Amino acid sequence: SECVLGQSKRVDFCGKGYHLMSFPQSAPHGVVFLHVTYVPAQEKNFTTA
Amino acid sequence: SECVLGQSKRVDFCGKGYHLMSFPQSAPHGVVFLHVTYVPAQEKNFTTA
Ligand SMILES: *[C@@H]1O[C@H](CO)[C@@H](O)[C@H](O)[C@H]1NC(C)=O
Ligand SMILES: *[C@@H]1O[C@H](CO)[C@@H](O)[C@H](O)[C@H]1NC(C)=O
Repeated sequence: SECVLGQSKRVDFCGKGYHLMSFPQSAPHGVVFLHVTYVPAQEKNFTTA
Repeated sequence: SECVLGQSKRVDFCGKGYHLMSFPQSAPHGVVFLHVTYVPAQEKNFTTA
């Protein structure tokens, strides 16, 4: 109800990272989710003020 | 603690729709809530870019 029908702001609830979407799948006495995420890749440090 | 004392961004937690407020009511061996919501009514389709 939280991940599939909306977007979740709870950290590390609908995937590791920043949550985007989700899809449910059926299973033999279970359910399987396919969480989508968003992970920064390349870092370049600077000087701030 | 979440619905009554504030506003919830969790989907389908304090009612079905966009949650606004809540009110608690007592009952024998239980509690009863009155969730207020906000639901769109009339649609109209357009063209977007
Ligand atoms: C960025 O970090 C590296 C080591 O982590 C350092 O050598 C470099 O000076 C840093 N960049 C700046 C602009 O100081
Ligand atoms: C809006 O939807 C109706 C039926 O779904 C369709 O007939 C109509 O063409 C749509 N609006 C526009 C501007 O196409």
